[PDB]
Amino acid sequence: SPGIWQLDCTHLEGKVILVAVHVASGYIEAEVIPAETGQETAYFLLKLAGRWPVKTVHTDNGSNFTSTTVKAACWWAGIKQEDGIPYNPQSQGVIESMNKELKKIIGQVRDQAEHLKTAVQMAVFIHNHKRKGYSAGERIVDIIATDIQ
Amino acid sequence: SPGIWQLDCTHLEGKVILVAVHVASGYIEAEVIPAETGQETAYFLLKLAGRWPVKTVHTDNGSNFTSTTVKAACWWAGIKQEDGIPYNPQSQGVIESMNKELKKIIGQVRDQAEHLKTAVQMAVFIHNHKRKGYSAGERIVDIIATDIQ
Ligand SMILES: CN(Cc1ccccc1C(=O)NCc1ccco1)Cc1ccc2c(c1C(=O)O)OC[C@H](CCC(=O)O)O2
Ligand SMILES: CN(Cc1ccccc1C(=O)NCc1ccco1)Cc1ccc2c(c1C(=O)O)OC[C@H](CCC(=O)O)O2
Ligand SMILES: [Cl-]
Ligand SMILES: [Cl-]
Repeated sequence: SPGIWQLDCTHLEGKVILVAVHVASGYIEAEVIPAETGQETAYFLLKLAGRWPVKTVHTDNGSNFTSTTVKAACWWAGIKQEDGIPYNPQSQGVIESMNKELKKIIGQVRDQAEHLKTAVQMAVFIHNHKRKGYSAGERIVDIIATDIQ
Repeated sequence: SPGIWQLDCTHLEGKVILVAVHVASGYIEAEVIPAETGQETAYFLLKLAGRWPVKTVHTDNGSNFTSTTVKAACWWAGIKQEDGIPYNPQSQGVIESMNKELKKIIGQVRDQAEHLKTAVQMAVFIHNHKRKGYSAGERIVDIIATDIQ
């Protein structure tokens, strides 16, 4: 579980917010893209895997699962590309709740930036630093350090 | 120590590569931008600070030190903005060598992507995973985890 991430795509303001969640910690990375293509998703994963030890990614839909560009990025970065089928039905709910929380935070910061991308990074910061007590950013570091040790 | 980062700007293919180095570990984050403006630097720091516990940033030049947009991002993210004067003369050398290493890696991957941005992310990945023994990505996690405990 230290290496398991889940992709998630949500929409706001006619744009797409692509999110990666570290399953065990709830820590997130996100970016704003005009639309979700295999190429965008591939690039996002390359970025993520250079920053954290990404072992497995549960893809957000069947098009990204199928995408040869996404498969090429996962090959390149040594990531096991998996489906995102919620065999544990609780997964759907957690993701839904996370998207609603993220959108809430984006609304709370929306007037502090002209561009949606800025508001999204502000939301990422707030989400990752929120003590719920440890923050998600604290949990991910502890989890991975324990793994190295 | 666990919270100090150094900004660094280097050029390739008529584009700018903006880099943040975690001083204690040598772990890096980087992005390709058309030119180094206060706004680009501010957005980059916002991204970085949402992902790692950024306490202090040594800015890469006086323009980014002066930039009110950069100061506004440092205020927003709770970062102490500092100069990057190399009071320790070893700093210039270390940065220079890192830029040289990064450009070498980018050359080694350059034909595996059409776009420079992709090559740069591949280079970040290789740099952060390289065992020197531990990798920089291992070092940063251990340093921050030790700090949390
Ligand atoms: C499609 N490309 C195929 C290619 C072209 C030439 C040489 C090798 C390859 C190859 O298959 N390499 C191995 C591989 C695939 C994925 C990771 O490694 C790779 C690629 C992917 C995503 C991108 C890219 C690029 C690029 O070519 O630079 O460019 C930036 C873009 C930004 C996001 C957006 O704009 O959608 O995301
Ligand atoms: C300049 N802006 C001032 C502003 C405009 C409107 C409302 C509030 C503010 C304000 O001062 N907010 C507090 C603050 C400043 C920095 C961090 O928080 C903030 C901003 C900065 C960098 C960016 C931005 C934006 C943006 O407005 O969205 O947009 C994307 C861009 C991408 C990189 C590139 O294209 O250069 O980087
Ligand atoms: Cl964090
Ligand atoms: Cl890594």
